[PDB]
Amino acid sequence: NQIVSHFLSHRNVTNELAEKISKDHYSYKPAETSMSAEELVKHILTSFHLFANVIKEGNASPFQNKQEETETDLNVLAKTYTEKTVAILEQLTEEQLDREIDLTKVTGRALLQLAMEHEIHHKGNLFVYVREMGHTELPFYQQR
Amino acid sequence: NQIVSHFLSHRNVTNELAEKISKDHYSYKPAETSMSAEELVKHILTSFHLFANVIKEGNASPFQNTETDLNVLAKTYTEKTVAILEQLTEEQLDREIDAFGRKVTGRALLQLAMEHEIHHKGNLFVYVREMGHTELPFYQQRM
Ligand SMILES: [Cl-]
Repeated sequence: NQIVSHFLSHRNVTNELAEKISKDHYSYKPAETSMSAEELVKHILTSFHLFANVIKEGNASPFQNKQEETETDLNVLAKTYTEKTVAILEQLTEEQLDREIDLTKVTGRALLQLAMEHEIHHKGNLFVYVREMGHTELPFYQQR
Repeated sequence: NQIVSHFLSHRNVTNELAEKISKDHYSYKPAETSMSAEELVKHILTSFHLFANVIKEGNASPFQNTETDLNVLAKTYTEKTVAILEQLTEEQLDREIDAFGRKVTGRALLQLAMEHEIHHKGNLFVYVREMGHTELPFYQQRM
């Protein structure tokens, strides 16, 4: 499964970086107009999961799903959302990837690439956050 | 040409961010073990071009191969990369490039080059924001 594998290649690094964020650094912002460390991390987690459900349904209906996540521990959020996203990705068929999703139009495949680049972008942000928090021994940005 | 289009979609933003770096902030480092502002941008520019040449040649030979203004470097390297990517045929993309002990298709090397750009641009957004610039582009143009 190259979709799941390629996702985890990047998401495993995101999760490892999230672990290096102490609870005092949840609020940490590089600049005044920046997302806080935890806003950044949660956005990475929820955004990919939204996209994964849009490809799964083929609809824009998962935007209507207001999912009130009660958990605040970033590491638990990271683990839970990774498991939920993998479970969706594992089942995605070539039909679901090939078909057009009509959004207020994009193929499942093209939205997946968009989801992957969004992850990669924000993990790119996250590396500088974590480096500024005192950590100097950081993973390579992608696992093999 | 979706290869060139998709490249410029991100590279145009990288260049736009590099324009916001004054010559006083060339040496700027967010942390002690970070690349400077100019080291980050130069690396983005040279790394994509290197990969582009590897796909172009089908060899690891491009590994065997003066300007300091970051805006001129960005313009020059973008033009050189585009010219290489414009010429890439489906044959070059499909073929296995053989040094490394493994092997990779030109297509796979291109994605890897694209993700390296997106990653480092991800870094560069935080650098530039920290340097006082708050009105920043969306991370990709919709081309
Ligand atoms: Cl420092």
